Amino acid sequence: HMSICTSEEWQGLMQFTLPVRLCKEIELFHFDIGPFENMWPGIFVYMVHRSCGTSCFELEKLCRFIMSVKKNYRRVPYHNWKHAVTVAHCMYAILQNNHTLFTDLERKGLLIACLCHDLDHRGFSNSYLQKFDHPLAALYSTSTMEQHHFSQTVSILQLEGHNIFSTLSSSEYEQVLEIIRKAIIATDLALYFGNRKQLEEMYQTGSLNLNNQSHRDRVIGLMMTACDLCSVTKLWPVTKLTANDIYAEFWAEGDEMKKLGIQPIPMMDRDKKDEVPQGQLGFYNAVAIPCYTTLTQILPPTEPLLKACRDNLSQWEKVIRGEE
Ligand SMILES: Nc1ncnc2c1ncn2[C@@H]1O[C@H](COP(=O)(O)O)[C@@H](O)[C@H]1O
Ligand SMILES: [Mg+2]
Ligand SMILES: [Zn+2]
Repeated sequence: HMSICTSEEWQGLMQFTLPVRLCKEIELFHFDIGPFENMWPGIFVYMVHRSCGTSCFELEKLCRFIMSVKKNYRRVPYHNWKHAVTVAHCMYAILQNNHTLFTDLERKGLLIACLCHDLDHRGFSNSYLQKFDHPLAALYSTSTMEQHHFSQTVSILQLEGHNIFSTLSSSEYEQVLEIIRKAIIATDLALYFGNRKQLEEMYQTGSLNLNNQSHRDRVIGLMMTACDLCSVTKLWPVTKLTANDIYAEFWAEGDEMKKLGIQPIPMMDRDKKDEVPQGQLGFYNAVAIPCYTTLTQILPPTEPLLKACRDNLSQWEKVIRGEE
């Protein structure tokens, strides 16, 4: 059921060399992978090697894994291969700036979780799957697509020669799979609201303790949200272009809803594009800004993400004022 990369594909990745000039740029939060499509798999290999070490994973297995993951992302407008690498890069930047706060197991687990977090996404939301009783909603009662993304991740690891984690001891192996599962489930925005509120409180009252596993899990969860939404932390033109892709998917879902006789929310109605600017303002105020605000409080080095988010909020406000 899973697609598998070809030998030419993973061998080509093995020989890939990343232009010296990009090595420097990849360390920055605002880096946009957009103009280097042929290099995306190589960029991920580079980040893994820099954060986890060149011998962390058997190179051959890592290349097979990466190219098969790419092949299992669909050709949809937004939840695609580009998105996966973009989210993984934001995680890389967060980890590089807060390196020793995380174990080697967590770093390899999180970079992989980010690359795989939207595996096999079809362009339809949990809202849609549950409203229309898709088989996946029956199998996974909550965080439907996310539970599916994790299942897809495990399925790729099970492909012959694709298990990059097999060299871990049995206890570390079970630990990394759990790190990956929790990280992917955390990408369900529905869970973000409660997670952020809890973390904000733990931080404000001084009870937040990274030696407390449940606390670590929550911090990692907020990091996942931050990486998943990072298009809002890029330079304005990049942020705006990505929003076009996000809405292309929203509109397609809303079209299907109308076919089933249900009026979609304005955000998914292609006949209500005039409401987009206000919709974005709402998303930034209710989701993005608070996310990066709390993340910066817990991990000070991530402040550039919050500053960039605030800048884009201002841009959407300019659009609303007719200054576009
Ligand atoms: N700028 C945005 N405006 C509205 N919704 C967004 C925006 N960026 C991300 N999202 C939502 O956040 C979700 C993140 O979860 P996912 O990308 O599926 O892991 C996306 O599926 C979108 O539904
Ligand atoms: Mg997702
Ligand atoms: Zn995503």
